[PDB]
Amino acid sequence: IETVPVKLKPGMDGPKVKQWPLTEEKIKALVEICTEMEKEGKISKIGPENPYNTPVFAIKKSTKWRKLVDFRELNKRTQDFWEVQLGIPHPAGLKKKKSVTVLDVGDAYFSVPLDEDFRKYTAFTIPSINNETPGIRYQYNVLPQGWKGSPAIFQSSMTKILEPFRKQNPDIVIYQYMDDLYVGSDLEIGQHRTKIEELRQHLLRWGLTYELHPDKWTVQPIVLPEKDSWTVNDIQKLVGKLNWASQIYPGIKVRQLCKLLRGTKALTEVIPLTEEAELELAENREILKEPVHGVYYDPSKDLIAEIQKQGQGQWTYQIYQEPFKNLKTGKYARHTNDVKQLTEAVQKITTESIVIWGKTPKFKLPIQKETWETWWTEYWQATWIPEWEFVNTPPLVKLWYQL
Amino acid sequence: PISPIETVPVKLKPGMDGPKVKQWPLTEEKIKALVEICTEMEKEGKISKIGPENPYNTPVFAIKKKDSTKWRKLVDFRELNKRTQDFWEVQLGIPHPAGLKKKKSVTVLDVGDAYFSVPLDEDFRKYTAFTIPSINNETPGIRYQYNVLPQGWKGSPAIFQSSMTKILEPFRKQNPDIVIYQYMDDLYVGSDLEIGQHRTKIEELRQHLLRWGLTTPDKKHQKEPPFLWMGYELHPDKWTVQPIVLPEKDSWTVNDIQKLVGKLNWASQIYPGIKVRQLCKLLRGTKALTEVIPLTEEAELELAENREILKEPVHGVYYDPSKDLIAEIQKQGQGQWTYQIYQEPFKNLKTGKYARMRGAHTNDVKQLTEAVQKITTESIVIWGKTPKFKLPIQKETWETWWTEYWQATWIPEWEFVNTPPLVKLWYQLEKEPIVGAETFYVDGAANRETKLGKAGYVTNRGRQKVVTLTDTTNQKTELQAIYLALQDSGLEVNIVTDSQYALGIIQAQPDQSESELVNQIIEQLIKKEKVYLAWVPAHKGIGGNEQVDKLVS
Ligand SMILES: Cc1cc(C#N)cc(C(=O)c2c(C(C)C)c(=O)[nH]c(=O)n2Cc2cc(N)nc(F)c2)c1
Ligand SMILES: [Cl-]
Repeated sequence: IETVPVKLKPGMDGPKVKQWPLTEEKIKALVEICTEMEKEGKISKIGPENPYNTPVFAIKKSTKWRKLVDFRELNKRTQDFWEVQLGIPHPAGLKKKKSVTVLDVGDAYFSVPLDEDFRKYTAFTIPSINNETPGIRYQYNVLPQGWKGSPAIFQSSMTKILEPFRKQNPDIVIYQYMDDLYVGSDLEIGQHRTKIEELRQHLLRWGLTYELHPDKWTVQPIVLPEKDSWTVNDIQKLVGKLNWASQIYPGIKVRQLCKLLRGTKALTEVIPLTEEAELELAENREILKEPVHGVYYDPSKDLIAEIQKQGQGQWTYQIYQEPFKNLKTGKYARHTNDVKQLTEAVQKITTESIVIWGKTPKFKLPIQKETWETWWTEYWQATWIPEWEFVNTPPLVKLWYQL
Repeated sequence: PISPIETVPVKLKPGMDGPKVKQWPLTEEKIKALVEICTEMEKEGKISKIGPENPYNTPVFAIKKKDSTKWRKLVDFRELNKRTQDFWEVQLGIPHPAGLKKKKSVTVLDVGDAYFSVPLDEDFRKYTAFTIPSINNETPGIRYQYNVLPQGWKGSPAIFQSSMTKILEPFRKQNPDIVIYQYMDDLYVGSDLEIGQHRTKIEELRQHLLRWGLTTPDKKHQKEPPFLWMGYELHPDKWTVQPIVLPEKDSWTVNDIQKLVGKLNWASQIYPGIKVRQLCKLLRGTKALTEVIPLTEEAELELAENREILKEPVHGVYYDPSKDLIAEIQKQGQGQWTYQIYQEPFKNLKTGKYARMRGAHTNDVKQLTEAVQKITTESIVIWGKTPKFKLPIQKETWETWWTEYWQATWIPEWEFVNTPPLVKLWYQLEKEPIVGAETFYVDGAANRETKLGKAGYVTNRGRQKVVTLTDTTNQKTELQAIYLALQDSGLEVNIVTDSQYALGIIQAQPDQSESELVNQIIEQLIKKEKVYLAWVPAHKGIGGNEQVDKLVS
């Protein structure tokens, strides 16, 4: 097959990211896997004249170790190729479907040759314990999993594979993102699962051996309590929370309510609700129930996700592009392992973003950098990796998105 | 010899051409020394003489070897190196003795003339051209180019290492039972064969190496145990750091104290309990290395305690892959933590130290957690797995912290061990307002140009008060106003602030701070029976917030 010429974005050089230390069991699983891939010609050992590197990890799906390459830098540095030059259009109808199934089709890439001149940029290293030896160095000979270039290049072949099935089912939406296919229909869950089975058979002829419910997706509205008697402290928390909301939702009003907070009162004192405060309150509940008037997705802009730890295995999140301009808010709940729970929430929030916008967010994670770096791999199950940074949650924000 | 191994293809940086620097004219004795050196290298094939067209050039020099009458050829590859491609890193991390398995028998081999025993990419040799100038530079010089890896060229260490690795590979496949560590131009080789069948396997290895152009010391010339390697002393069943001598001096300079701290830091790998806080404190400030620093009393106490620890020699043991690793941590005092890692109590594989602060304000629970994370990482590096921890903190204390703190946090399998001082939380804030506890509405404000400040409070019992602060930031006054309310209130108090800043700091339950204020607030929060902290939006006309906002201005 004829390779597609690939080019880095102008000026900038390839990835030079350091390999993270790996446990012995993961190093062994990677050696096994790469020894096998090498025999099959998918990768080749390289010399020191290749200065690039990207990190690799082992994840365990199933009781089978799998290789995960962290192509975040390469993807960032080749962004002209997979986004503007080629690039898969994202369907707005996908998020509308009653059911969306995610199928892994990463195996497909291993049969397409990679541009000879681009191969050096896919260099990665298997480390050794206590630096007994130099790492084992490899680069790719075929479209690698995890590179955003791979689906971009395999795009026109995927279209042929899917054409009979699309023609036969015009009301099914199929979208490719990185290594996965997203398949949405409005069918009853039995006919839906049957169609996925059929799709698998189509894929199976070309060497490609869970269910979302986007309808069930709705805002996690900032909730104002319904209370029996209100204390000064309670009214204060209310104003605080509505004060925050008014940064986001037009039409939020606070006047009638904090009229109640007059003079210097003991925090536990009971204060009766004004006919007006109660209307204002209710009128605010109306507004919080709905989407944010004035906020729209700008496809030229990165997505950001903030996560808050709420205790009792509950986590709240917001997605926006400019701060406080929420495109979406939600929650994930239910381990007494914080890192494990955070990992799950990140993957779930990422998955939603792909379906909604065909883009992955950069996460602001409420956790020590080193803690996350050591541990996230133990639980990660996806075949992509979002960008993340590490942040200390403002104690206020956590409170205002409480449930 | 020059290895018959295939060459590594090498190129210059994408926009660049090879060097073309001008040979300085040299004295006659230097010209003579170079001719003699180059002729001998030419005979072994290390270099080949050339004439133009080759346009490239790198300057050569000759230096007199020590007091001796031997000459050495120095090549200044500064330019060629700027113009040479980047290579992947040679070897990122060096072996730690604590991570070695025990070996019945071991041999140390160093490759002779390592670089000169490995061939240079044929296409690249021309860029290494240099010129021995003629006497006073009158006639055309004698021009050579390298056929082997030049000393001081950018690519040599990486290409050598990869050549040794390609060469060693076949011997590794056929000999899994045998260990070979590569470090620079050394090999360290070990088995659990008795001396006989080992000396024999070594010879196979030397011979394999010779087939490939690499010469090594014979039995007679191989170093003997113990090995002094990289600051360490390696023996058949223990290791330690090389002997450490702490100088006695009447007066210490900046440079003496830096060197002392370096030695102590090196010693802390295996000597438990070394401390350097009070010695590093001295290093604070701006001074010349020559300047004498009077030892504070605490520094002097610390040097003595260190002195006693070093008095008797200590050693570590090697790693047994079939046993778990246990890690123990102890609080040593003000921000200082020490740890030991053993598999059999209490024969340490190694020890270590942790001090770093993470911010201006922390508590002991956070710090302990950071030390656990740091030890976990080092343990994965050295042994390829995480240790089981024994921590001086009650399970209940840790779970009370984990549940209520806003950051995700987590430590692997651990157990409590009663080794005081134990780590605890020294106060907890109320989760609800306190009935019958006076409510203080506090505020602070500073004028941006003046730096004048007013901190105050109004209470629901009609108390009021404001003090004036000089040269204070708008956020220092917010802390003052809270301190003020703490020191005028009862054992139970509700405090209402509009400072997210102040709230953030207090809500994290600090037990130590770089701030005097925060440290005074803390000693107050400990005294109390109950404290509840609420936050309100500033300037919304809320409650008593307006009243105290008005008094400060
Ligand atoms: C990094 C380095 C550097 C140098 C050097 N120079 C020597 C060694 C070793 O010998 C060594 C090795 C080698 C094979 C990597 C090992 O696997 N395990 C081990 O315990 N040792 C120490 C030792 C063992 C022994 N029986 N007698 C001694 F005296 C020392 C290691
Ligand atoms: Cl769902």
